[PDB]
Amino acid sequence: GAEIYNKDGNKLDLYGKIDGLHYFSDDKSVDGDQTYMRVGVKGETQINDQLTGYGQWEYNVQANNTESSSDQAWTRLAFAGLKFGDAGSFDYGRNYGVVYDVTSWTDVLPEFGGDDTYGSDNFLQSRANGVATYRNSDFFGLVDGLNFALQYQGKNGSVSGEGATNNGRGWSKQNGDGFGTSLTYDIWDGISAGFAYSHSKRTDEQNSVPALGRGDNAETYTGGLKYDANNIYLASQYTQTYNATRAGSLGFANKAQNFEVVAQYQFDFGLRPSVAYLQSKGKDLERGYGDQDILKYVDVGATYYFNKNMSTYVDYKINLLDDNSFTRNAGISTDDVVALGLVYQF
Amino acid sequence: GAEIYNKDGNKLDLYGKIDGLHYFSDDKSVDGDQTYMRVGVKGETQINDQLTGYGQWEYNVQANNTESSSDQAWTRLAFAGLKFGDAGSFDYGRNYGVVYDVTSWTDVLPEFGGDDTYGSDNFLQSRANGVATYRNSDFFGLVDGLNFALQYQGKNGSVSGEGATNNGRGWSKQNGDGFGTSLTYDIWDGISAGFAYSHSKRTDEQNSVPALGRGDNAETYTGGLKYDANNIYLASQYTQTYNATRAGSLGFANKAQNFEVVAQYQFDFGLRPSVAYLQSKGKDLERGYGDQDILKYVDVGATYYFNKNMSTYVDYKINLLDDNSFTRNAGISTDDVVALGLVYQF
Amino acid sequence: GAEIYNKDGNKLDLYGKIDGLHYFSDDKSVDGDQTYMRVGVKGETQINDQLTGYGQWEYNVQANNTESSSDQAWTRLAFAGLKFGDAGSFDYGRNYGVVYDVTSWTDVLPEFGGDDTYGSDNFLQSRANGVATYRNSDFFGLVDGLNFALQYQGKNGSVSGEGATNNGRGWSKQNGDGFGTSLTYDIWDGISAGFAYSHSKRTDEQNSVPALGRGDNAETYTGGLKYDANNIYLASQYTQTYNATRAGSLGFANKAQNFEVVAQYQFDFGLRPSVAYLQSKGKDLERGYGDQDILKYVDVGATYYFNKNMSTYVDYKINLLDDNSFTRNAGISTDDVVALGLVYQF
Ligand SMILES: CCCCCCCCOCCOCCOCCOCCO
Ligand SMILES: CCCCCCCCOCCOCCOCCOCCO
Ligand SMILES: CCCCCCCCOCCOCCOCCOCCO
Ligand SMILES: CCCCCCCCOCCOCCOCCOCCO
Ligand SMILES: [Li+]
Ligand SMILES: [Li+]
Ligand SMILES: [Li+]
Ligand SMILES: [Li+]
Ligand SMILES: [Li+]
Ligand SMILES: [Li+]
Repeated sequence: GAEIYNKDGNKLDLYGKIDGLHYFSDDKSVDGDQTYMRVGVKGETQINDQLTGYGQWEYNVQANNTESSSDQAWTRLAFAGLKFGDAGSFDYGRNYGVVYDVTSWTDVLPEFGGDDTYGSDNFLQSRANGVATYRNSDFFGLVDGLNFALQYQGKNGSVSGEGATNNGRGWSKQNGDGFGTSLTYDIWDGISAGFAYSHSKRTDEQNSVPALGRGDNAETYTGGLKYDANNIYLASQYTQTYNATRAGSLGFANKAQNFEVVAQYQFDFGLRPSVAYLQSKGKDLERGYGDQDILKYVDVGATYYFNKNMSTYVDYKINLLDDNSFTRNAGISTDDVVALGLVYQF
Repeated sequence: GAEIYNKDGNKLDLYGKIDGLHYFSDDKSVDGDQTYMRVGVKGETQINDQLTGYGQWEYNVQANNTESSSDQAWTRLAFAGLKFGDAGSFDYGRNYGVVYDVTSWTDVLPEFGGDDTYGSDNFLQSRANGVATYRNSDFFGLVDGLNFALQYQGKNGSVSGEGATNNGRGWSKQNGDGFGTSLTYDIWDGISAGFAYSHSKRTDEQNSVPALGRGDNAETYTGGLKYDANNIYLASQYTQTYNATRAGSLGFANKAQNFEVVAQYQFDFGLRPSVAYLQSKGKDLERGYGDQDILKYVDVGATYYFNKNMSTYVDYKINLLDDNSFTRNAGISTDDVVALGLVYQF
Repeated sequence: GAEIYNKDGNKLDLYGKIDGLHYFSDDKSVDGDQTYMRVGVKGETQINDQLTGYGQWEYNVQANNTESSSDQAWTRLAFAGLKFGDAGSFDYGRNYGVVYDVTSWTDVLPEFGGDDTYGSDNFLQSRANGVATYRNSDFFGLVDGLNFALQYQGKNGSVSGEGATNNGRGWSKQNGDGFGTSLTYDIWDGISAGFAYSHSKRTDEQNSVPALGRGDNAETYTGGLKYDANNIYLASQYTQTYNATRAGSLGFANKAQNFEVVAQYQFDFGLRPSVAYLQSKGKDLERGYGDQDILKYVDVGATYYFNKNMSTYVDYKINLLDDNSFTRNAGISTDDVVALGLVYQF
């Protein structure tokens, strides 16, 4: 970030990046120019000796389509909050679900990883609307690395009808009232463990419009491990979900088990190779689908950091999914992808 | 605002807010997450000892819907102008209609009020496209507190056809050529009186597409009073309109009588309780409607200012409208609403 | 540009403008309020004493329509690059096609000139998606004033089908693989000559959907001249195209000859009168059209610069086109336009 303002107890940072990015793939919905930029503002005000006020907004602006194209920009984050010394912080708005406090440990690939085809707004697993989040860092300032979070999310319902809210959306991004919690900590120097749990009510449209997934509650359980020392980064996460993992355009998996593992090495001159394996296995799917792989790929790439403001990267998604009636009907890509990027960050 | 640049006669103020907001209501089109942010710039250049140039842009970015939702950001203001000593200022672009010079005195509620009796792009009552505005403060420097404005707005017509302009829109936001004037007198520190007038040609689509309201011209007459001293804020405004006030989706009221009154108290410790009453009465409505209430509510709330950069509020709109064929057919909300907000300001 | 950050080798410049603009014309698709603003950022990081990293984003935000109107903002530019001593620079993203390195010399009118009705995304003639651009200044430092560029653009295909890419668009803005080069030389102080060439594959939809133009490839050849000294600015460019110039909504011209010439004078007190002639003539058009003028007008205007941050202008497009079957079927405006603008710049 770049501090652009600091007067009379208020500071503002401007941050973002411009990513000149191209994908090469046989999947025509992914192949081609993917250039985009992100811009954001982070503010913080000293209210009193212990109390601070803050705000953050992060905007994504696509630059890979024409000036006559639609829906090219969107808000990723927008929240306001208060932090009281070591007692913790509280913020509300569009923010990350606390499941990401642990699953973010494997979200370190040069380009790929993280969100799936539909994106965020997947209960408390990624960026979400209307989350109230309490966080406590370093256990009231006493235990370095021991962090916890408690989160609540209000219902974001249908566009119209009895299940509507003002900010309605399609079944794949709807949610009822929900809660989540996360706890991360260091076992040893450079070694961390983390746990996250979430439970949300599902909506009537989620239980009637798509063909797959039925249940009143969406739940996730995650465990994660991280090694970050001696220029080596190792991370793994395992998540078991119930009615919460999308099965592409078909609905939700009644049960799913997601596993991700990554190994990276940082050379002092800037080069950072990366190798990872990601899989999401769906269980008990309806319509005779039974058990199906939803995601399965090995990732190999590298980022070269010129400095903190400039980098270049390559990433190879080695797609291990077979083409079958599930991947075709769900619209899940089975093709490999190569990404090439040049990034200026502020 | 936050001044981020001030060099070689030019200065730029970056301003905005991030409002973590939630509405509680039985009306499902209102209920839920309402988080949004505003961001703008105010620029000013000293051309010479007597001449200053200026520009302002204000953007609204909703953050309560998904990253794949449409139409989540829009420009509220965008205008450039010149100010010449005591001779006044002139600006053109998207800016407030001069009726708001007086009705803004009651637009001070913690959350509600504002675009209720006179919504956006509603002739010269609120923000408007293509307004050319001449303003004069302290009557050419000769009468302290005496301000006046003269404004002209060119036609903003239909999307296609004989009534079109490049920037066409639907009947509810159209206008023909029009003008407005306002005069406000700050007679003494904290005591003010104001008058505003507007007259616009109506369009052919406004006299055909909506179910209600017919006439060649839209006219408004406003009177206002404001007391702001001794930690107390009192204000009232009365506006009588002809073919200018919207009757929801039904069209325009042939005549309307709009009234707003507010009383607030500012405690030194930061709390600002507020009580208000707002009403808009439609008269001589066609199709058997006769006289109907378009808007009617008591507002009770409070804002707590932590400092100049952070605040929190609660607002309770006690909706006095009843569900009837007019409110149903016009799409006017008759339910109560509670708003809870946490705002970071810059 | 306004430098809002300069610390540790990283520099950020915020730039843009707010243009309070109104057009007066008998053409209802152009007549009326045209207010808009531009905002951008130019960032540069010193990686080492010879290598620099950079990025630029330019955003256009229309402010002439309502807050409920769609598609009012878009990215004009977004690219990241590396610049290394005399070896040159390389950038990738949304950037100008290298034909603009020479045609930009006539794109200096108060308001008119530049892009036509469809706008940019016209092979390498204007702003384009997915362009990889190599530039070299002063021929590796060996020939002062001799610059060149080499550019590649990957396919930007259809929305769906065999010829699709992720960022698909309509035939008017598609392209296959393309290459461009430019070369400019300052013969003497203030006198330059330039040449540019582009060759792009045309897509199957371009060769099947539109009424006019058929060919495997789009090709352009440009020569230009500029005099910029003694407060005088004269420039001209001639471009010959094959299957590259849009014939309005009808398609592309099998052959076209474009010519633009401009003359301006800068008075020390701020006034800058301007006169220009612009023509685009389609040759070998199918369906009995034969030779037709696609664009033909004289431009007379003036800009008054109060200083570097504030200006006002009047521009008069004297449209020499006649209403015929070609202009009617192609949707080409044949009407005169007068533009009046008041601009604040940062
Ligand atoms: C705020 C204080 C509480 C902090 C959170 C406590 C721990 C949250 O529980 C997380 C549950 O994680 C279980 C991990 O299991 C991974 C796979 O589980 C298989 C399903 O049983
Ligand atoms: C079908 C509805 C009735 C149409 C009658 C048209 C008469 C137009 O009169 C315009 C002038 O009257 C203005 C009256 O304003 C009185 C209130 O002024 C408020 C200022 O504080
Ligand atoms: C002379 C100036 C007097 C100022 C009047 C102050 C008005 C007092 O307002 C009380 C504020 O209390 C806010 C209560 O909001 C409750 C919302 O709760 C929702 C209930 O469902
Ligand atoms: C010394 C003045 C040069 C700039 C004057 C521009 C106006 C004269 O242009 C005449 C028409 O030329 C059309 C453009 O053709 C350029 C051909 O390129 C040849 C480069 O030597
Ligand atoms: Li289930
Ligand atoms: Li595959
Ligand atoms: Li009427
Ligand atoms: Li009610
Ligand atoms: Li051709
Ligand atoms: Li014409």
